[PDB]
Amino acid sequence: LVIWINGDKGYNGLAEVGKKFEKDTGIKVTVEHPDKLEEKFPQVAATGDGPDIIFWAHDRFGGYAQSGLLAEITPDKAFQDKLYPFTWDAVRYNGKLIAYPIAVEALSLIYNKDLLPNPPKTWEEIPALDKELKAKGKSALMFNLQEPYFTWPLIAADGGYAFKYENGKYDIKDVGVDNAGAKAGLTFLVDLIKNKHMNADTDYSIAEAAFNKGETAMTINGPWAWSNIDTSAVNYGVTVLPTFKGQPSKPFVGVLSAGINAASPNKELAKEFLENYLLTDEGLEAVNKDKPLGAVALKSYEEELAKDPRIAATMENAQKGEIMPNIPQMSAFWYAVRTAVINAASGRQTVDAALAAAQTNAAAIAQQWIQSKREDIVNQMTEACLNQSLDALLSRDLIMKEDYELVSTKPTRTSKVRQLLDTTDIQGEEFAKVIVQKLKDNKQMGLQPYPE
Amino acid sequence: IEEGKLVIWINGDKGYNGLAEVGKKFEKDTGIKVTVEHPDKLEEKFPQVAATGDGPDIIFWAHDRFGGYAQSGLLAEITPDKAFQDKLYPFTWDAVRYNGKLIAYPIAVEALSLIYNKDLLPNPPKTWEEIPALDKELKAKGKSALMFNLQEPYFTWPLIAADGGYAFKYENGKYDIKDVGVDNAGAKAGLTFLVDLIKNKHMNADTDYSIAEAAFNKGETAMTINGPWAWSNIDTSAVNYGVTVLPTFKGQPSKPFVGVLSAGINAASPNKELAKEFLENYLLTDEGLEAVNKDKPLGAVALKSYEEELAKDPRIAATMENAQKGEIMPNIPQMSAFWYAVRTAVINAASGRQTVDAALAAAQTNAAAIAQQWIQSKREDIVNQMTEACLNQSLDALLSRDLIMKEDYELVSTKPTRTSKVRQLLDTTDIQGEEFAKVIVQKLKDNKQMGLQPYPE
Amino acid sequence: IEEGKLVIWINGDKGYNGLAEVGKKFEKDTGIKVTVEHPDKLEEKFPQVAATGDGPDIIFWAHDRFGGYAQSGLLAEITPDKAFQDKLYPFTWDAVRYNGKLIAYPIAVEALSLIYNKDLLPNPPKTWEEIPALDKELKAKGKSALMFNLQEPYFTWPLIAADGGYAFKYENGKYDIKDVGVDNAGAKAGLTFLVDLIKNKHMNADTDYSIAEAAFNKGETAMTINGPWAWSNIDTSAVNYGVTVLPTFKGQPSKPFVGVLSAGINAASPNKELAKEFLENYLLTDEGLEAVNKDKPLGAVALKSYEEELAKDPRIAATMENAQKGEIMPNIPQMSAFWYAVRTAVINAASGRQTVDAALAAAQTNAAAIAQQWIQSKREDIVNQMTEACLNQSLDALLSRDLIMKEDYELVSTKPTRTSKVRQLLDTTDIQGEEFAKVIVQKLKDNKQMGLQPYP
Amino acid sequence: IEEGKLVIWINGDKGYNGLAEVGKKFEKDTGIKVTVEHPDKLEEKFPQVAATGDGPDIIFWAHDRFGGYAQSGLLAEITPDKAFQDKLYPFTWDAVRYNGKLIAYPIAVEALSLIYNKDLLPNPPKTWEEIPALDKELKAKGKSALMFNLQEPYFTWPLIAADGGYAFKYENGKYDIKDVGVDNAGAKAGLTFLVDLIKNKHMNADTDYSIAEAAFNKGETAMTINGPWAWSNIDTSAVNYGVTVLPTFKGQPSKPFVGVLSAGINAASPNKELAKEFLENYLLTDEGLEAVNKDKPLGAVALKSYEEELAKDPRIAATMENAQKGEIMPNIPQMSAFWYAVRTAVINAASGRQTVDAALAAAQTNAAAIAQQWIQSKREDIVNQMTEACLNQSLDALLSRDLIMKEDYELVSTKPTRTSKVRQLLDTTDIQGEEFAKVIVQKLKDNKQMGLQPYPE
Repeated sequence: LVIWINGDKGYNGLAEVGKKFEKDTGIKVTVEHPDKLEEKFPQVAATGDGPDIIFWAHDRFGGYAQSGLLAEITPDKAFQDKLYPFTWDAVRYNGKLIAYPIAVEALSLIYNKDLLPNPPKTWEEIPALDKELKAKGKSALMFNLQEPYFTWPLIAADGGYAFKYENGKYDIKDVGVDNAGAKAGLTFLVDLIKNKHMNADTDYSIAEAAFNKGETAMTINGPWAWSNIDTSAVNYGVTVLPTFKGQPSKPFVGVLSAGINAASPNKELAKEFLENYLLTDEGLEAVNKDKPLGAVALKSYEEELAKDPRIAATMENAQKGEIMPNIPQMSAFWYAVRTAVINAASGRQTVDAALAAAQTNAAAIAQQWIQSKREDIVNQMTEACLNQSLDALLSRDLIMKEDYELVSTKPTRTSKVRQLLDTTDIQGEEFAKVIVQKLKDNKQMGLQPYPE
Repeated sequence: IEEGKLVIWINGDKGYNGLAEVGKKFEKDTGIKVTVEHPDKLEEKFPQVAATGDGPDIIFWAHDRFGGYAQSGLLAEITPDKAFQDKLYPFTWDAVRYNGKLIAYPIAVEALSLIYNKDLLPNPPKTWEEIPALDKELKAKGKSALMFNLQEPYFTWPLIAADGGYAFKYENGKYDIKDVGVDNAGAKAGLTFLVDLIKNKHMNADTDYSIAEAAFNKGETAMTINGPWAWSNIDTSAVNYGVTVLPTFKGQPSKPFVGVLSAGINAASPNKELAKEFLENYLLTDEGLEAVNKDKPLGAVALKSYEEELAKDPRIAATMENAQKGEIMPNIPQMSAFWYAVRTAVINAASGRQTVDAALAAAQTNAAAIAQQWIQSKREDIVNQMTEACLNQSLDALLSRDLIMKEDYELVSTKPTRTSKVRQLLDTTDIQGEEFAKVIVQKLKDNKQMGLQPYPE
Repeated sequence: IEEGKLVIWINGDKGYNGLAEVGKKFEKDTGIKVTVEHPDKLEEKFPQVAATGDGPDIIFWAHDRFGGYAQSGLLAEITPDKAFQDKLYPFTWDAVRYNGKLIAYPIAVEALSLIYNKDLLPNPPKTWEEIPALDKELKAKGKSALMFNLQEPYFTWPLIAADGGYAFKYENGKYDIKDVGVDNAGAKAGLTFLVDLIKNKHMNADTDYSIAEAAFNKGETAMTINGPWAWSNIDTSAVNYGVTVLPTFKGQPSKPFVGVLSAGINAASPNKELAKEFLENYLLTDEGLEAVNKDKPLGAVALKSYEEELAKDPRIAATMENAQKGEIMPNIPQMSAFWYAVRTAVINAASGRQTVDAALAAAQTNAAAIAQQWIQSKREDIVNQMTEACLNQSLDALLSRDLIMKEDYELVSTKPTRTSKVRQLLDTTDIQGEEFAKVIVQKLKDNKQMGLQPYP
Repeated sequence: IEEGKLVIWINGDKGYNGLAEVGKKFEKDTGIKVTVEHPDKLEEKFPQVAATGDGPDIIFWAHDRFGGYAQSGLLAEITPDKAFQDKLYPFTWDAVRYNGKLIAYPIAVEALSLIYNKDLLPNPPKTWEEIPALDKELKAKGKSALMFNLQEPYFTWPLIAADGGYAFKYENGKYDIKDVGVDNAGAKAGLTFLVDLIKNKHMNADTDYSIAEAAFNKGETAMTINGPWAWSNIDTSAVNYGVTVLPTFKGQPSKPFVGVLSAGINAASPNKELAKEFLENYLLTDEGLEAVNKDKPLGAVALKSYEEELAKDPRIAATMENAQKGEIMPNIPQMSAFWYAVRTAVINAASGRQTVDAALAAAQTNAAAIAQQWIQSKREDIVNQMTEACLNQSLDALLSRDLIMKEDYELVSTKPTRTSKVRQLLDTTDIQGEEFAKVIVQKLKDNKQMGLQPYPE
């Protein structure tokens, strides 16, 4: 068995669960923690190779499931009762369970009790608080601005959202990163950076190091981070995220899930490891001891963790927040918002411009419209429309030099358009808008209803 | 405590060496030796030591603490004859009357005044709102406008009460213990302005009494807020000064709490009749009061004959003008809780750990003291009726919220029995505040201790 | 680090807001903006950050840490002209001279003094031995005799050195790095007396700087031990106080270590010439020093012209009298090891985890730092010449004595090669202390690695 | 002062009402009215008022202060005929002889004695070393062993001198003013033992004369140390008491200083011949002395005829036995400096501000008084020769060491000229002690005032 799990989680703890599995049933386990395992998995598993079993938040899994990468798990309904019922809903894609829920996790405000005994319950008082701490040679807040997971709580607060819930399923066309609530949140984050309260290029390692050394009074982070703080022994508390414009911060709530690779031979060996070794009270605490899982999906072990007020704070944040969608659109949404946060923070773009760009990118209206009528476009695109698209795309630097030549050196106009539509999926949504414009310019009225 | 001798406890800021000379007159005349001591936190030391038995024969403090001592049975119920009651002012007797019983002898009325340096500032400000502006000008000449004790809430209260804050509402005859007004907009407005002065570098958050007096008496600041007692040290330094009315806030005047320095006799003393001779025939006389007043001013005295002289001095005229605009302290037992509730809110907001809205909201619940008094009302019932599970549930939950110290937790649990553990828990509820008490009353309601009578809400 | 601007690092207890005003004069005049920061553990943060590259342009600390920075190549070798060298005192230049090279600008000489409350105690004690008696009397009146910072060894050292303790012996010209005197009877006697005061409830084991100053400035204790910098806050509270000579122990006087607050320039800064203008022409002048001194006293300054004024003040006269009776700190790189070796011994003995004889015996070996430096002297030879058996024998024996953490052991053994494992072992020897190193040097001697040169 | 009438000054503890009756006999006979006053600090009031002119006609005090008044020209040089000199004892004349000149009339020899309660303690201790033990036993029965005036050094000196302390060494004929023995091991040993009694709760540091007499006369303590004058009040209370020899220390006996109560005439009085009639023919007679002695005992009188009767009383026999073992006070002007130097050292060591070694080392330099007398020897030269720089340097340095009060500094500097400023500085050097003088003599030597003659060392 080869297990892939994120580096910030308790991998050495999960390695000890593997050595128990090795000692008992004989099968050796290897727990690896490669970088960008969320992006490495869909590459390697699509061909065939990779890990037997993958550990990540439930949002990426429905995208893997639509791609046929994950094995459709079948735990018996006596086992389904041992885990919480809403954690199963997190890993249910089109009436099919695709991974085992391990633990619910959400972001919390983590504050230094010695530097700040009464922490702020509003974002609006943090600028003021920082000015006071600057006098004593410290800062108020410091957290990871690179990843959009951490900054999203602020963005969603006043009224931003990834995809609207249409009371039963998510509307893939109604994206809310553009709306005034979303602008207001990000504007405030940019303003903190502009007024020297925060620093635009602060990553996870900068943030944790600062708070754990006692150089800043507050950080925003999940359960996993608590392990390192205990070591440094900065007298700390975990509490509810500060409010913005009266309304509470809404962090996206992840369910750390374990899905089995569809291209693995060891499908039955993984189910023994998950159901009978990991998802047990002994197994989960071996992981939790190394680096906290959060509030676990296993009912029996959550009973103990609920007593700890840190988990009580984590669940209070998760209640006020909302659960991530598992749908395949989320991967596009995430790296669309990633850019908008980083550009606005560094000051290359404005907030209005950055989120307007991420609005179209997260939606993917053209890129999905092309995908919906894929074969029709291959058959119905004229050789003029192809060249018009190829010219206009090259004039806006949207095609690389290798990608342009790889398209045009195909034998036929049928195969060229195919190779063009292969690169539309790879090269983003602004790429697709050009082609859909040229298809509408040349009046390819055989393609069905157009976007707008 | 010792029979034969008198042991007097009085605050250090007052004229204790002057009162010591009244003792040497008593020693020379009637033979009984007198010892005047001035221990720190004598307001908090007295209810500890006198409850067991020992302590002073006679206690000198403002009248607000006395009704709390009286409800605790610590003070002797004094019986001066009605020929003597006419020698002191009638409203000063009302200050020391607890449930139709006189509990101490009124010595002097005292209230805070604006004390300004005439050389640095000949026309002092009549509004708080112009002090920020005035400070900026004095910063140019290497000085500051105002500087006073921010630690004690007595001094900062004038500003808080001005716009409409209050300790406990008067129900035209007695105080409503449930209607507390430290939370209201008037109270917020006052404290906000005090915080703003500190935030804009006009004042300094951690300024105590010794910092303030030293600064004004050396001529480093143009104004201070203080009572009569402070005038003695200012005369020595000879900073040409005047005492006047406190500045207005939002048009309305500052309302300082008015204290009546009272002398109560300890109920556990053998020398009850020896103290009454010392008070009525030696201290409360024109010779006796001026011996104290010479050392460090008493204020406007309760004795009619000696007030006649002190009324001529314009400093006392200023003190009484402030006291008129202000209002008299309640003597009720709730005040001790109110005071250290407001003490925290002022200090936290000043230092900038909490906001004003948060700090006063915390002090609102603490001053009201609903749980802490509910525990006190059914004290012995809770000792008998609390389960050993409820005890441990409370002890666990209190330790998880850092409400118990490490010494206090171990001192409770190392008691021999549950009856004694719960007793020791309820002993620390009175000491450790009101958020402490809310945990226990929650656990008593969780375990359904129906023996206990109606619950708070 | 940023070219254009100056970033100054100085300790929080000193007058940093005063030095900030010297920066605003520099900004107003020559245009270059100055930022005065005061981070915690700046003595330990500087060698980390400056070794890589970044950090402050200019560093303010006592001269003892500087020779360790200088041996590490962190400090820029300053070249003030000999017309400027005459403006400061000649012995203050000797304080900042490392191997015939001037490494920082001397700002001010500083030493500890007995600071007493005249109202509570008009005639202060001239012997340590009468303080237990004096405390019993003040306990009756609801106060204490003495109260000072027991955490830092700077403050408790005066007592330790008195009867005959010493950091490193002077061999009439240079310090003998192998002759350490924290173990000697004189040193034991001093620390024993400090422990006895704590054991008899006269002092409290976990009293830090903020506890001490607050107590004396509020008028809760009659005496404290502190430097010039503390006088500023006492004036504010206006506790009628005097500064005087430290009390004697066993007849001999207390010997405080004497610091020279020095300003060294970072070798990895682009603004080397901009700092020299700030130091020589703006800070080390009569206007500049008094702007700092007004905020929080520097002490007895190195600048001859401004010392002329400060010498008149009897507090400085008391400070210099203590400094005469004491002795000047070494600047050598061994001092950093000495200090945190004595820090532990003082705190353990005070809290009562160890005895004085045990605590100082531990600090004796640690301060000497014989194995850890011997490993460093033959570092690459040990990487090449250590057997894989000797590695595992060391790793086993170190783990059995709880000297390696669980993370550090696994990080060593998961290296690819035996060459890289030993490297990672010797990387952790520098971090993890001297008792760690004694195990490895024992195993290298057990396996007879007679290619390594003379042993200890 | 007034011509016609006599105004007598005598200490309050002595029999002043008895001496007033001798005045009414003088009034009835010769017509001149007499007024006997008893003002506080009359030892220190006399040299002030008599130096200008006014004061009493005749002064009653122990002979030690008189040679200081005589050197100051305050006392009239008396000339009793040698037929009258035989009526008083010859060694009492030596007590009042300053540089071969008789300066006052000797009235009575007085010395301290151990005065014990026979009912509480029938066999009194003959050693100081057993008093700690004796006190522990009496503490069980609710009483104390010893209690006496610790404020004045007269009473504690017996213990100090015992082992080998002394004021000024006798150089077989005159006293060596430079050889002072308050510092020596014998002196340290004595004071150490006195401090130890106070430290071990046997005695109380702040016990004055009124505390001591009241305690012994009420029967609250078993022993006191006091002179003859105190016996009058003890008889009234009728505590069955005995007077005996002072307890030994380290084997050697306690050496009390022996005073000769003397009556000197003011040099600035017009009634010099009227006082000599009052002294020789009315006071120093058998009728006159017993009128005083009846009110409050004089002691062992200087008048031979009346001592014959008083010698029969065993209390006087005990008093003389103490006086034999002790030694007679010097009359020299240095004694006034010695006394208030030792006064401080006793009080500081007793209260525990200083150690005994530190306190007596301070009093050693102060009693010797090298600078203060050097200033006095070249007083007018220093007024003329001190620069205005040296004045200000002294005034600055003296103020930095808290040696000048705030009133004294301003009173010097507000003089019109430098000649008058230095005069006012040297006026306060005599009042304010010897460490004050060392500063000025340092500054005079710093500025190189070579006009002034040889310097001290």
